[PDB]
Amino acid sequence: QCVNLTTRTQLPPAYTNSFTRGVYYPDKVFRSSVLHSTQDLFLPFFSNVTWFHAKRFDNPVLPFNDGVYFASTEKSNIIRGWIFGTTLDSKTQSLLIVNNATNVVIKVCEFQFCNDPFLGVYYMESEFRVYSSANNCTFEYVSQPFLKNLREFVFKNIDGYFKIYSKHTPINLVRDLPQGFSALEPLVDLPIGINITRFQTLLALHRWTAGAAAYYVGYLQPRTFLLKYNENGTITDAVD
Repeated sequence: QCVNLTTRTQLPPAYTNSFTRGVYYPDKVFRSSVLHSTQDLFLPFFSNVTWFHAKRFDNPVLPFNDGVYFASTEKSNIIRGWIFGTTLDSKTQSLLIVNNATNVVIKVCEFQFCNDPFLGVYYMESEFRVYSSANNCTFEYVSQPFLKNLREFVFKNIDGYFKIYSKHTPINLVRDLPQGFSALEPLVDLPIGINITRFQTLLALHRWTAGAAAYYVGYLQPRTFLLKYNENGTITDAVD
């Protein structure tokens, strides 16, 4: 494997604005209609969130500062997972997430991630061009797959736990993030306990066309929000 495609493309990043997005439930306790102020990692409102597009490749190693907010429209299922890790090489085991068509597999091993990892599709035949070798590891998780049907993901690595929050929303807006407030709900809390400082997304490439999609990467920062809870427990509004 390990085919290289990034010849010279070094276009400057395009910044959209994360108007009011990426606000999850930062607890496992149900709350009625009450004003509760939480002090946790959150994506600041109206922050400059980078805009990457499926076309022009755009699979850079993105720093995992304190947690990232991953939003992708991808009206066709082209996004396949993420390869969070510190070095993405030997001597440092890294976290890998992929869902094929009906099941998600999460592996944390000493992978040999290629310089341009991706997943091939043939008519849907899945081929792995992510890693060349994968051995000497302990963690293995499988469940229902995580995935214009906008979907947002927030990953955070705290106290040795890898926490994933997701919320799938159908949108009709043309290109950018929607206007409505949406509350993300956690999927899993994997006790991975590794050091994570960078990550990279995985696409589905045809035989090398890059389809037509885009993903949004914003970084969490420590902030104190005021979550407005509804009667059913849904966070209908929040302020910085």
